Amino acid sequence: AFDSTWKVDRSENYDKFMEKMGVNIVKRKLAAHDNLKLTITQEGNKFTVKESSAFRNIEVVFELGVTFNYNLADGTELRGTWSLEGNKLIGKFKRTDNGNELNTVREIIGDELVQTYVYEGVEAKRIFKKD
Repeated sequence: AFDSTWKVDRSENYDKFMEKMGVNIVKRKLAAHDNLKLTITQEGNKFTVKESSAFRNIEVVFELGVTFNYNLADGTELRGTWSLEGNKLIGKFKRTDNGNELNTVREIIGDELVQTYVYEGVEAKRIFKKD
């Protein structure tokens, strides 16, 4: 099926990681308690990845090997690509303030939508579940 509401189940080094997005303390004092999700809904070989948080709902559409903008609610810019291979996604992003890459990655296992993030270094993981 892989077309669903998902929502955050767990997260790990998620504040460590946000600290190292060069977010700032008080973002985190709510990231603490903001949570994160998807409404994912693939279509003809494409991905409507409606990704969202207490910060703000983001529509992140892509069709396969496509580049685009993404922006935090605080006031940050970030752009990235996505593509689909072996029923799992491989994505990548980059600040344009720092000037660094971030390396996201999505996958649907266990009727559960894992994600994982890498900021210059720092592997976070986040795991989601259906709804």
